[PDB]
Amino acid sequence: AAPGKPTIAWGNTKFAIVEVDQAATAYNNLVKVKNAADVSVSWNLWNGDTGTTAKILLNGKEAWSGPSTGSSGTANFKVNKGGRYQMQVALCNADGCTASDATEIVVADTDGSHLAPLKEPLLEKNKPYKQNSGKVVGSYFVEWGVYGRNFTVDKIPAQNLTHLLYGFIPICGGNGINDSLKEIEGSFQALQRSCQGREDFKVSIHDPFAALQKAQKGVTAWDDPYKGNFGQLMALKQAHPDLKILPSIGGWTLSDPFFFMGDKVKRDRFVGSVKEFLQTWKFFDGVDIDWEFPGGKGANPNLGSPQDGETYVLLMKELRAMLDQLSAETGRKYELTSAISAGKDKIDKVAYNVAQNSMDHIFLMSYDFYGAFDLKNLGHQTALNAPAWKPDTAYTTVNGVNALLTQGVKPGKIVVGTAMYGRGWTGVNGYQNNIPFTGTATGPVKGTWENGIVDYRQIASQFMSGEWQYTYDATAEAPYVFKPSTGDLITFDDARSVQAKGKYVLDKQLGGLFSWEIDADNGDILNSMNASLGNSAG
Ligand SMILES: CC(=O)N[C@H]1[C@H](O[C@H]2[C@H](O)[C@H]3N=C(C)S[C@H]3O[C@@H]2CO)O[C@H](CO)[C@@H](O)[C@@H]1O
Repeated sequence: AAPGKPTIAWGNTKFAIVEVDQAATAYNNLVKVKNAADVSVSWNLWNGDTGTTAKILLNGKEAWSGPSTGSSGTANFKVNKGGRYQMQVALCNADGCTASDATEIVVADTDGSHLAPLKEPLLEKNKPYKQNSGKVVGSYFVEWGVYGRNFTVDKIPAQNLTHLLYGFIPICGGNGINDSLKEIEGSFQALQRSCQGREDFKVSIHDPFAALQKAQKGVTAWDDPYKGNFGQLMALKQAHPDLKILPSIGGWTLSDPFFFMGDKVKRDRFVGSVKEFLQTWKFFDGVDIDWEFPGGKGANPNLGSPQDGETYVLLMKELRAMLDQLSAETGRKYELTSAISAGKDKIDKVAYNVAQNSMDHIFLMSYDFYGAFDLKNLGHQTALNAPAWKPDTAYTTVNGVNALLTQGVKPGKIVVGTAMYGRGWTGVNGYQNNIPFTGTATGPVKGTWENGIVDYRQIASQFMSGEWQYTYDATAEAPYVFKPSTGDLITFDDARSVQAKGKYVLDKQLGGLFSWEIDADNGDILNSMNASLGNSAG
């Protein structure tokens, strides 16, 4: 007689190759990379002979075997590839093998190979597009948007993007290194806790709870090895294998450490830590560098040096050489990109015609041209062109594109930015010829989340009725709303200015469009990016 049929013992079924320690706040303790998951299976034999060999099978294939020595047994073995496996215990003797019923086990890896695909329906006004224009359609998802903004990875209209940027991955450093974070309550202290025992100038995760642990759709079971934004991005990657998901390093409040990378010791340490970050988190497809800005004039008034352009070029070159190596080891295509000032004065601090040789795309931040940071000089915050009243306006999309083109940047590298938010002023007064921009303001407009800034969702839903005047400036390619009684003025992108930008990209053979930030759109802005770049509906 063959052995009796074993019964798998109840026990944990989810294991991880990269493990997240559930009680640690320092990135170095939080994340344990192993060569393989340590899997454990037990069984009982309730009827028959226990056989002479016990085997654990994963989809029929032996991962462990040993002597079958009693009515119950335990196998501890390593599994080096992620997935969901039909596991069985089989008991064998000379007369045959008898296999248990299959139990599914999870062997988690950060490519999301153990996860069901996160395929969610489009929400709000989002309509389906195919990505067939061959142009970039990008947007940023922000890590902290899962809190007050309540906008999670399952709400991303992912089929409508080619590029999804994760803002932001910080670089470790305390006093003197990340001083700009101190302007945000608790933010500098959160980074120091995350970076404790970790060298300055290495990357980390700013909010490991939101990134890895917060229950979210598809990752709510307590034993799920990855949860939060990363666990959902892994599952999104299963649903959208051609979507490029890039970690964005820097941004407004996390750019200070770039200013030190003229020291090759620090720069080498940074690049090596980026490599390790991509080996650890396999769902990411490259790296986006958002250094605001070489030369300074970013958040920190004390940083910026004439050397920064040279540092930037060297950095892009070294990141490229690291990515070409990773790409060789893995067989994957990795991308290197950068979000950059669209102001000619910042553009001319960098030789982009040299750095473009290392880079896949340049995200031109053709927005924030004007806003409540200047109450005196009012203007269109994200316009294509100068307006009729001031044809020599410095800060326009076209002036940034032409600055790059004049350096000798190739048109196909350049991705034009659109805003999914408005900036505005209150108390605008002293304007002439019915153009509020010719006046001056007394303060910022009341914002959705902070003063002077309104989600595109709120503009469309609250500010396109009642007393609000609406004008589309067809010279600048720029809409604006104005409430004269309070003097509230908001400058923003809408479906039409986005269509102008998209048409311009096609005419000038540029690379495509990107937007900041995805949670703020109701679908109008992203629908228009897709349509205007010539993506097919459906
Ligand atoms: C209006 C807003 O959302 N402000 C954010 C800020 O967003 C910057 C961003 O850092 C900069 N980087 C890009 C990439 S696009 C570009 O513009 C946006 C909007 O002006 O980000 C910081 C953190 O860097 C937040 O504190 C702030 O909420």
